[PDB]
Amino acid sequence: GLEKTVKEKLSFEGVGIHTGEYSKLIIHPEKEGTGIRFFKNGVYIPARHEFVVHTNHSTDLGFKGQRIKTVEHILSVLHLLEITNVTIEVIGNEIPILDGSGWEFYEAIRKNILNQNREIDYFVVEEPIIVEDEGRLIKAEPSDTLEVTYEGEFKNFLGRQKFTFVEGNEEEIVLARTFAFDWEIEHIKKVGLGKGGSLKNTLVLGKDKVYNPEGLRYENEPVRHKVFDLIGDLYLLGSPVKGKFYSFRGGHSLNVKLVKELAKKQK
Ligand SMILES: O=C(NO)C1(COc2ccc(C#Cc3ccc(CN4CCOCC4)cc3)cc2)CCOCC1
Ligand SMILES: [Cl-]
Ligand SMILES: [Zn+2]
Ligand SMILES: [Zn+2]
Repeated sequence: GLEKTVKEKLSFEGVGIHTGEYSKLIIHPEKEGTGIRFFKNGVYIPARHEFVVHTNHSTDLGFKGQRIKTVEHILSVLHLLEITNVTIEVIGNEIPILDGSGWEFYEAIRKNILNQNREIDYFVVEEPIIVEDEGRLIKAEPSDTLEVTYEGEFKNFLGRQKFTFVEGNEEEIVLARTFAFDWEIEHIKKVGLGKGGSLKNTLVLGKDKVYNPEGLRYENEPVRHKVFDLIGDLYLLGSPVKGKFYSFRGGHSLNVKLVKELAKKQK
């Protein structure tokens, strides 16, 4: 496909899930070859794995003393739409969580795409690889299309569930919301996270209960969301990705470990 930017500046705002602070984004058009980067307080932070500073409960980037939490949702949307050149100006410390999904970003960006004059140079997975950490595993292998499967093994009523994204099915994962288990909320608060989490932006589940009165958007909403997160973390390779991925219980730490191993192997 062609490299793409946005036709005009696009703004989003609201509370961040971890900081609980209100922040604002401005997405700016950029020329061919710029890449995806964030901008905060005069500093450009490329959306690349070298700038990862934290991976527990979100993927966060930093450079030169400026940090931005929770980049994975906006990056997943840009990856799915194949937007390749843009500056995400952040006024605040975190990307707004909005409803917990990528929907509002997706709908707004998709209607504002500007095709550019060069083709995309994809990051093409060249050979099979497996990364592992304490029972969690991710496998990547060659594919002409981006294909991503996540399999979860939940310790509640959901049990085992799997979901596969393929190209053309972006609408199947951009509405799946971030989620949390009630027995884990004390830990996330104790480590200074989840300050913006509420039933308005998170699907909260108990051992047997669904807290949200509106219920699940899909019976497998959590694994759809985990696929969505992994697609965002894969964009830290610095180019849209062609490969087939399978994650068993992966999280941001393992997603970034895979990205760094793929990047080292091919560059
Ligand atoms: O989406 C992701 N990363 O991209 C992941 C974000 O982690 C998180 C996402 C959300 C949270 C949270 C929260 C939270 C939500 C609601 C209340 C309010 N209470 C609910 C119980 O009743 C009383 C009122 C209180 C707290 C915590 C962590 C990390 C990877 O796993 C998927 C989720
Ligand atoms: Cl932690
Ligand atoms: Zn933790
Ligand atoms: Zn997420």
